[PDB]
Amino acid sequence: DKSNKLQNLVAEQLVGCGFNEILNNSLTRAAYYDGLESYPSKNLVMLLNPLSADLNCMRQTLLFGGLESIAHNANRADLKFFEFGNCYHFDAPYSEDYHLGLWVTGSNSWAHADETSVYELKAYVENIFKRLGLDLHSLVVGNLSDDIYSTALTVNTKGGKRLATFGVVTKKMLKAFDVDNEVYYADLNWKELM
Amino acid sequence: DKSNKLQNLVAEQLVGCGFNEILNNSLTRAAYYDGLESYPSKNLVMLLNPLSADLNCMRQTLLFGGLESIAHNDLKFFEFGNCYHFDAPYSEDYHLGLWVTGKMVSNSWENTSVYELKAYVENIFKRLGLDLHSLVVGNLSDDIYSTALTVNTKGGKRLATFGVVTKKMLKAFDVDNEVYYADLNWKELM
Amino acid sequence: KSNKLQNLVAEQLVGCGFNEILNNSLTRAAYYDGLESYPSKNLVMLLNPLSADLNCMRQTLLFGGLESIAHNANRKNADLKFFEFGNCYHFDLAPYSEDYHLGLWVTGKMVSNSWAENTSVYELKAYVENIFKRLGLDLHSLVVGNLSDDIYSTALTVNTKGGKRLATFGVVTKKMLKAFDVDNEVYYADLNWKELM
Amino acid sequence: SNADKSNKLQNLVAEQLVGCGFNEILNNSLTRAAYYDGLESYPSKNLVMLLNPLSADLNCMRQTLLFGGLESIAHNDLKFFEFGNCYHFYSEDYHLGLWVTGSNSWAHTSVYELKAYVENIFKRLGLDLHSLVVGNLSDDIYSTALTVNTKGGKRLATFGVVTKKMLKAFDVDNEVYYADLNWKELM
Ligand SMILES: [Mg+2]
Repeated sequence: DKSNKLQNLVAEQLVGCGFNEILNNSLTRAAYYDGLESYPSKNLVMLLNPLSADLNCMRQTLLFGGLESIAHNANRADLKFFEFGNCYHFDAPYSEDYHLGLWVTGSNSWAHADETSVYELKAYVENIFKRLGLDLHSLVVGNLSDDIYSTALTVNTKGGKRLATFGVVTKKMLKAFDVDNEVYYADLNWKELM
Repeated sequence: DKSNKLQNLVAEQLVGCGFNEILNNSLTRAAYYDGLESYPSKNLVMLLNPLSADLNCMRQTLLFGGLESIAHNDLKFFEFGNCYHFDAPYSEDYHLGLWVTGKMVSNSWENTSVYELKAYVENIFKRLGLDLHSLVVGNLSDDIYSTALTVNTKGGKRLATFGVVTKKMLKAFDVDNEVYYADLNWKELM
Repeated sequence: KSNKLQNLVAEQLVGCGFNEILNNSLTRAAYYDGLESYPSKNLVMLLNPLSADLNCMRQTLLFGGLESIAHNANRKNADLKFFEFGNCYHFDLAPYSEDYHLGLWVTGKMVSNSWAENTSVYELKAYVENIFKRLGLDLHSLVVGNLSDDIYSTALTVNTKGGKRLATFGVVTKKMLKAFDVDNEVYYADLNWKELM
Repeated sequence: SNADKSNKLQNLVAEQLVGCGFNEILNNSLTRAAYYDGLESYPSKNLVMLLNPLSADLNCMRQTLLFGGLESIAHNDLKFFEFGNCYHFYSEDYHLGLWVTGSNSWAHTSVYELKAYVENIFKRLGLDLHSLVVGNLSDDIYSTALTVNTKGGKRLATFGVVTKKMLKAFDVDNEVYYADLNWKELM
């Protein structure tokens, strides 16, 4: 109920900020994870006879679905998408966790150099954090450069639980998914924010 | 888009009728489907190395999760969730399930509870702006329901199924009260 | 104020599963042929009509909504619920006048000759009642009359004690659904918005 | 029998209320349709009307105990209660009504005392307080009120402050706090 009410509130808040809520399938492609360090293939919840099926595993991250939606969007530089959803993980060796993903897509002039950056995403994230009554001074923030992120921040409790990751998707990953304009991605560990 | 708002409107309406929302794992046990006809074992989306763990497949039906929840805890539960089907042989579909507990199972002296359950479903349909007159209602008793109604389009597409869960099924789940179960094919209703 | 209330009523209707529609004010004079409720002689005719289908300004919202229902046919199992705010025009120094209306259209069952309109007027009555409440209108001040004409098989009128029409709503005639290629029943309300202010 | 049980609990509650200073009142089941003219909460359309209603002062069955209690208040800090059948289109439902009438100096009236009496009735009846859903209400009867429902949504009680208008109609001054408990539903 706490989750459900707070999900509703976070959604209303994000829609009020011009976000669109998306829904992607939990069924996904194992190949997306081939070679990955942050979401390794060995931790995929694989399905039976996976050679004979295109969708052959359960998603370990929301990220790839979001990239598919962006790539497929008729209007694809002003996109703000969010998705609440279960992800799946193999080490009970199997686990199901609930995530909130955010996707924000993004001139010449001196006057208008102050506009599209990761910081607009960080603001969205902070505002979610404040709406959940998170103590901002408790947070331990670290740095990440990834197979998914060229740069990004990790956000942990003083106790060590991962609360969030957010940053700038590598251009390579964007090329892989047929997306041209910059993408800022946040993965919020929803259970840990209660 | 329209789905999200309606889910919310339906969740609120159900809470107002004293329902509590539940969330069950999409990972489940193939053994639940053993010898079922309505949700055949052969249509289960099994996991790779199914012997490696207790959880060994994706759910085909929301039903069993709800029975587990009833057997865990007069209950009224609802759940929005994906189910998974093996026929790209692997698909996912979105369902709304309702569980309503009734009287203790006894040998003492089902019609009237199906019609209480039907009232909740009607009110869901109205909230979805559905044309009640366009529906075709059928009778059903199977391995899931001793007594149930099916709701089809005039073309014969299934939109909902609801009724009384078999005593055998109740027994399989250590459930001691009668259970009234609805499964709404939510995507089909959009 | 009118603007504030229009927004409030729109939000309420959208909340109830309505979609707002917008239809052209330029329309077809032949729709009004032989009508008594909106007579052909009271139409505001164009000096330079574009065609037989575009030769006058609308006298009623009704017809545009029936066109919209016709164009919104679906294979889904859902009622269409539409509303529209718009001006209508009347010919009677200044013979041409305009007034502002809110129309509501709600579709029902497929037209059939099967056994079993009373319950339809009662369902539409609720949306109208809640609009009135939203406008702070005092229900017990209103006088409700019965009506049957070329538009409605069965209808209610809502009037002030003085006899001023505030709303009309009911079941659209079968003949009219047919003439518009609409194959579901239609419950239609016309609220005279300015009079509600 | 069920009626034997209702009778016993009715007596326990009546003794408890009397002990607390209430007087039991009894009013006619026959009433005036005029009372219900224009009401939303108890619609005129739902009265069990008697034949030739224009030719009888008392021309219908009561839907609510409220009006008889207001008549009783006029005719006498009062505390009144009444058990009695109500009628509407078909239902006969037994109800319990409670009426309580009501400084400004810092050292030293409201609905809170009425709530306490209601809560004490719920407890006498073994009703689990923690399963109850409370809502707000404002209408032609109450300027402010709480509604009390079961989890599933069945109305068990309504209690609050009667509108000054309603009280004006029955020649009643000051404040009246009124509770209507759906006795049948509490059995
Ligand atoms: Mg006392």
